[PDB]
Amino acid sequence: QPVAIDSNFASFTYTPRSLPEDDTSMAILSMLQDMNFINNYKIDCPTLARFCLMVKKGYRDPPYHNWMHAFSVSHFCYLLYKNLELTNYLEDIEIFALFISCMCHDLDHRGTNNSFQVASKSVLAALYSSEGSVMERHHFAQAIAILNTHGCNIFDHFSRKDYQRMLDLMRDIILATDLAHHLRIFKDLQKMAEVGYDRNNKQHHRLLLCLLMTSCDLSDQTKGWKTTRKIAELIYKEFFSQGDLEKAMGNRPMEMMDREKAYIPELQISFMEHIAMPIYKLLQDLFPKAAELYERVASNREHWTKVSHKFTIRGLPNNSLDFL
Ligand SMILES: COc1cc(C(=O)N2CCC[C@H](c3ccnc4ncnn34)C2)cc(OC)c1OC
Ligand SMILES: [Mg+2]
Ligand SMILES: [Zn+2]
Repeated sequence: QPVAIDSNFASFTYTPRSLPEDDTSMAILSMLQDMNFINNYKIDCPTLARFCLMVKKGYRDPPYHNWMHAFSVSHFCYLLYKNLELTNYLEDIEIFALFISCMCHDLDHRGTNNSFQVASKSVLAALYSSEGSVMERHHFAQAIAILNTHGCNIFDHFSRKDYQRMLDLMRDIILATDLAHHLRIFKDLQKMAEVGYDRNNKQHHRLLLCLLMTSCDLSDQTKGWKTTRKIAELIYKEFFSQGDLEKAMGNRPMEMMDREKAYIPELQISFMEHIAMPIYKLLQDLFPKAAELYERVASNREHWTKVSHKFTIRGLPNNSLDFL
């Protein structure tokens, strides 16, 4: 199969979660073919196949941080290649690392965040806490463990030099999915939207790849409302289990993690306005064809305000007040 999968597939309006979970591995392959990476770097196919599937299995099934997330982040990366040029901004090998990274970026996520790993004193906190980005270093570790499983090393044929460059890229890109990181380099991304991008400046390449990894990581918000609301549910279900476990542990979770304080409308708005929209504003400034994505997140930002009134109980819940 080539992108025979759906007519909208290369479109920003297409929703990869619509794709049956059983057909996602194959869709990965179809995107690597259409961007022409498999013939570029002459990837061994049965090897790549095994890799794809070790990646898929490397994900667990919490509400949001699961394989269909990873698939869907990957899909958006593909859409950036189709709809933005990117090749005039980044070396092909960087775009291919961006896509493989997308696939691998939340591997073996346990449905909880970095501070919780530290709070609960998990094995992952012991390993990585002192360097930061606990989960993201673990995600990167898992990719590496897969690449060094027999028959899964999709780069075993790369030049020593090219293989090294794939490891650095994947590492840096996976690391950049920590939203803490993004928020730290936001002023650096801003300098690269005032002074303009410099195709020869290596730090601009590095910074651009981070912007687009995030852009992919948050790409559920660029779809229609139906999707945005469903994904909100999945996210808070996941966050509220974390809050619950933290109370049990005798700690106060963040407002957004605590199901007795979380006001979903405010939290979504704030996320849309101050995290997600400025990300796609920077994407638009760097790429004019990225404008619709900004407009799509702003639509969704305005639509939560259109529906927040609904979170105040007017009338009776159910027809009962026994909940007081
Ligand atoms: C640093 O500030 C925030 C971080 C996160 C977060 O941890 N996220 C990582 C897990 C997927 C989340 C996500 C992904 C896609 N769409 C999302 N909508 C709301 N959260 N959200 C973001 C969420 C926030 O609000 C919901 C934040 O401020 C309001
Ligand atoms: Mg992540
Ligand atoms: Zn992610």
